[PDB]
Amino acid sequence: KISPQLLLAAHRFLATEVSQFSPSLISEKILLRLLKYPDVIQELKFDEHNKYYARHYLYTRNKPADYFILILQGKVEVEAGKENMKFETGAFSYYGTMALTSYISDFSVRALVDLQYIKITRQQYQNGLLASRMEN
Repeated sequence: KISPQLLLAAHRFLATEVSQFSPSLISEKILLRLLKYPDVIQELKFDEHNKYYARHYLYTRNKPADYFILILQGKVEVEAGKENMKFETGAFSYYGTMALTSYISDFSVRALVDLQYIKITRQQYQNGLLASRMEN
């Protein structure tokens, strides 16, 4: 289970250091409502026997994805490139930011270790923006 300190810090960092989620674009109370919505936080269990599997890919190469994810915990790698280069990244690295706007994914995000991430859909994002336009 994710601790409240991690969730709140993810709210802070996500609000300030990410373009689409800035408090002017989406109000703070409604960002918390969007994070608190069910299925926004998802946990993945790593299978050691089958390291490469369809479940381990959070983003698949050249296939569509409509949502933005910010990784709170675990270790992950990105396989994207023309040469198929691979980089290792860790907690609080966000992927799929412009997929929220009105997306074939060139980047491949695969789970290296047990990770805990948040998934924010384009529908959730735009609807949350509309609710943010409500006085708040």
